[PDB]
Amino acid sequence: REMHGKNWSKLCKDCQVIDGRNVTVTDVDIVFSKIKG
Amino acid sequence: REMHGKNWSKLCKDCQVIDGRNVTVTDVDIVFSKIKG
Amino acid sequence: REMHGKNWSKLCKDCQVIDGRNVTVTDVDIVFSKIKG
Amino acid sequence: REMHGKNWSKLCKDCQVIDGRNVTVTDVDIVFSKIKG
Amino acid sequence: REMHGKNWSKLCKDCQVIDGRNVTVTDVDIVFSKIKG
Amino acid sequence: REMHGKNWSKLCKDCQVIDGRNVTVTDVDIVFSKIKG
Repeated sequence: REMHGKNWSKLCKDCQVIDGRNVTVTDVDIVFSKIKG
Repeated sequence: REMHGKNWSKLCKDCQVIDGRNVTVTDVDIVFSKIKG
Repeated sequence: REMHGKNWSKLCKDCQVIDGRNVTVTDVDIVFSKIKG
Repeated sequence: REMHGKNWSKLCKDCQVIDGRNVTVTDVDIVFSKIKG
Repeated sequence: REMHGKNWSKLCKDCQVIDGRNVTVTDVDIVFSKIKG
Repeated sequence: REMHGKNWSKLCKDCQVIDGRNVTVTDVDIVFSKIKG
């Protein structure tokens, strides 16, 4: 709940990422899904 | 709930990202979905 | 709820992003969706 | 030297092609080059 | 030297192709080169 | 020198191809080269 990230960093919570230089997604139904109740 | 990110950083909460230099998405049904109740 | 991001940063909450230099999206049904109840 | 191609065809000589439905080229120096002497 | 290709065909000579539905080229120096003397 | 290819075919001579549905090329120096003398 207190995130402190200095030069050139990366942090997350509950995150979903596809980090990276050359990214390619093809021929997909769904990429990100969430549900609650 | 208190995020402190100095020069050249990245932080998130509940985030969903596709970070990156050359990004390509093709032939997709859905890319981001959320539901609550 | 208190986000403090100095020079050249990125932060978010509940965010959904497609950050990146060369971005291309093609032949898609939906890109961003949300629902509540 | 005599090419006869009926409905819905493709033919070539000395050809260089990038045929196709969804085409994407990115971050390239050269795509087509020829030299003679 | 006499090519006869009926409906829905493909033929070539000396050809160089990248046929196909979803085509992606990225981060390349050269894609097609020829030299003679 | 006489190529006869009916519906839904493929033929070539001296050809160089990358046929196929989902094609991806990445981080390449050269893809096609020829030399003569």
